[PDB]
Amino acid sequence: SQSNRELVVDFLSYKLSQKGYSWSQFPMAAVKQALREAGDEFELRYRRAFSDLTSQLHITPGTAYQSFEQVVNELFRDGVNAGRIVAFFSFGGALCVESVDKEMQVLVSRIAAWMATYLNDHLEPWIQENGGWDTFVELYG
Repeated sequence: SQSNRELVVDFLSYKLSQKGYSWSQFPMAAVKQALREAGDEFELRYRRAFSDLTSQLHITPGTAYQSFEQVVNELFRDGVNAGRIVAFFSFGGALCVESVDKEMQVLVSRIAAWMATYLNDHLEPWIQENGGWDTFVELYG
């Protein structure tokens, strides 16, 4: 999905800018504003910044896609719901932040790619069964 690359690239750019980082390294406005709002609400509750999910991953130019997939999957031990998808987006935002902090900016576009693959593969199917991106709009702000 090109519609997905876009969403991923919005949320991360949004998060990177919000927290003072560069978005250079790179979807009705409705879904986009909804994801940004969702992510913000989520992070006020859980300000851990996925501290040990990132420990298990600890991303490097070496890291393979299958590794990110193994670790993101944990968000979904109990399957998909809207909150867990927001967490997915929020977890990538955190991976990007760390990456810039670790002087690994080269990785941020790579993470965006993985997020798209993952969204297309594992999450789109739940999404279409549960109203599509519209219910994120319905649900979030």
